[PDB]
Amino acid sequence: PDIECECDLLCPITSTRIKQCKNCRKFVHSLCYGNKPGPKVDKCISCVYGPMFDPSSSEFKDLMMLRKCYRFLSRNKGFPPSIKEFTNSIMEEGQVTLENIERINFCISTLSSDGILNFSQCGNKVSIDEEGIFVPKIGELLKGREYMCCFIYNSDNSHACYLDVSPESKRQIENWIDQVKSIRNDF
Ligand SMILES: [Zn+2]
Ligand SMILES: [Zn+2]
Repeated sequence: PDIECECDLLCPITSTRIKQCKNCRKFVHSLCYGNKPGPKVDKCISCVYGPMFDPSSSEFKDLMMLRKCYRFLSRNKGFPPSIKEFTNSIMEEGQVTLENIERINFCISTLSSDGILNFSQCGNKVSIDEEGIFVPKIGELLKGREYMCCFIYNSDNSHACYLDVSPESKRQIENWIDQVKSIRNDF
């Protein structure tokens, strides 16, 4: 199938299912659609927003990566054995660029700030094979070291933009994007 998920990235077939929009019949990633069970989404993000939607923006790409990262971690019941193993689960190795390395590091840092990922010195043990991730208390996860990482599904500091399962309205989607703009501002 031709995948037309709004993230506009390949996703490894072992990391996600494919779902179909009932309204426009296109295929999307289950990771980007809340891991919602089953084969369908009643209306995809584009169909809910309507034709004026612009998925090309940096902030919308940040949003979809956050959603994808959270839902992969939820499906995996925690963090993979290393940063690069996580990266190569979220994306196809061959498609990885500096822009999306930065974006994935932003997602990891954000989920750590939000209390979804909780890193500590030595959950799952995680090898740091990429520099540039900052987390509370520890600060920078040092390349070449290992840390323990505890994943929890929700926290009082989480953001709804990655916890919400499905798109429900144009205003909801706009608020998702506003949330990520705010996170970047504070980042
Ligand atoms: Zn996607
Ligand atoms: Zn659709």
